[PDB]
Amino acid sequence: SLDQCIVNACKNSWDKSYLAGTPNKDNCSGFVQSVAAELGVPMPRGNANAMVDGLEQSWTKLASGAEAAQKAAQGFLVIAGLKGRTYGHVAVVISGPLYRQKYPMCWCGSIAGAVGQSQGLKSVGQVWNRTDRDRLNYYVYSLASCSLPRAS
Repeated sequence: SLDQCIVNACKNSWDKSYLAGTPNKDNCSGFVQSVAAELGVPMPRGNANAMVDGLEQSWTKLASGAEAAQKAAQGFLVIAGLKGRTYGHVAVVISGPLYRQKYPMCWCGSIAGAVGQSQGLKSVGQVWNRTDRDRLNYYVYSLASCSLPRAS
């Protein structure tokens, strides 16, 4: 349950517009920027390719989709990302069962529409094409953004 703050940030960010006039549900990078902003996590600016460039330079990379879900379950912000020839994609990994015992659940927006959108119910292995889903990078932030359970 330690990823609840991240899930809450995803829910809140879904209907926000990080770039004015562009719903985050239709903008993968904007969606992640709004989630990170609520959590107080500094992020690289720009589109998905630019965000992945920045994370590659500064964040720890996890070994697997399984490890990504595990870190999310400990309250860490974990971003799945992959650069593209014309457009990349980024998503927030959350705790939950692994699709095909490999691919974690995620939240993400996308200009592509429904295929690239997930409100926690699609895995990264269904959002990304079969030829991409084993090529994903999983970046984890250096501290856990989520908090202690309620004291009372």
